Amino acid sequence: GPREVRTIKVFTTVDNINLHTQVVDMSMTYGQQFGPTYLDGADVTKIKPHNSHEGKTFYVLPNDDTLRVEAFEYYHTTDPSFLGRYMSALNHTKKWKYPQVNGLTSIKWADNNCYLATALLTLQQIELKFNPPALQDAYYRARAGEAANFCALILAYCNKTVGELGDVRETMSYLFQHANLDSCKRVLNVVCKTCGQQQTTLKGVEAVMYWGTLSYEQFKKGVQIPCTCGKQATKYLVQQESPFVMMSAPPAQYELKHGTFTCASEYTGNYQCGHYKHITSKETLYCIDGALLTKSSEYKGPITDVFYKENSYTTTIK
Ligand SMILES: [Zn+2]
Repeated sequence: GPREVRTIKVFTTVDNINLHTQVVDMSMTYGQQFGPTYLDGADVTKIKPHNSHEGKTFYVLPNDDTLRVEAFEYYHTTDPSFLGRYMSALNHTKKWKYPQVNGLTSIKWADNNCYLATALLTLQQIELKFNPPALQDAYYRARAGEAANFCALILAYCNKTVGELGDVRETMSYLFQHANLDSCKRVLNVVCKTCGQQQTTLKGVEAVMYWGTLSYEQFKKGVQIPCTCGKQATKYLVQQESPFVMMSAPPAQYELKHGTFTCASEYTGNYQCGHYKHITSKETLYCIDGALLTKSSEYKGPITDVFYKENSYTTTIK
C-alpha cells in the first residue's frame, strides 16, 4: 500500500452555532491548517491533532468569507482580533467561580475582576436588550449562573484583558453601545442669568449616562456647572424617557438610603489601585463584594456610580 496521511474529523466555528466539518492532517499543527485555533479557550495553534480531538469543535479566526459573515453577524465586530481576544479571556473566565449571592450571579474575586463582578450584578438589575446575538445569548446564560462566556465577551468588547484593572463606568459605556437604547431620550435645560437658556436633547447612551453628580434628585433640581461666561450656570433635567439612568462621579463619600435607588458601585482606595463593591437596595441594603455579602439598614462609603429605575419623567420647573 502507498504511504498516506493520517487524518481526523473536527468542526471549526466562530459562533459555536454554524459548525464546519474539517479533515485535519495529524502531522501538522492546527496553526498550519487553520491559523490560530482554540479548544474551549485554550490556544492549540502549536498543537498537532490528538486522537481524542475527533469530533470536537474548535474556534478559529474568521479568515474566509463564510466565517467573516458569521463572526460579523454574531458578535457585531469589525475587529479581526476579536475572536482571539475573546478566547484568550475565556481560557481564564471559565476557571472563575460564579456564586449566587442574594439571588444574583456574582463572581468570586480573581485577576482583579471586582469591576466585572459589580458590572455583572448591575446588568441583572436594569432592563437592557443587547443587539449582538453573542451578548444576548451569553447574558441569559449568565443569569442562569454560567457567566464565563458573558464575562469573556465583556472583556473582548471593552478591549480589556484578564487581570487588567477595570472601570465600571467605562465598562458600562462600552456595553451600552451594544444595547438597544433607541427609545431612550433625555432633554436638558441650561440656564445662565446672563446668556439665557438653551435646551439640549440626548438619545441613546448619552441619554442614560451622566458624569459629575450621583444624585438623580439633584439632577432634577439642577446642578451647578461652569458656563462659557465664567458664571456658574444651572443645568437641570427637563424630560427623561428610559428604563433606567446611571449617575456617575469621582469616588466621594455618599449616603445611600434604602428604596431611593436600585444599585450602586463603591470604589475604595486610590486612583486605579482600589477595589469595587456592589450595593443593591432590596428589603434592606446588601453589599455584594464578589462572593461576599453583608447587609445593613444604612450605607455610606466612597460611591462612584448609582443606578436608578425610570420610565417617564417630566419636570415641573417652569
Ligand atoms: Zn453665561
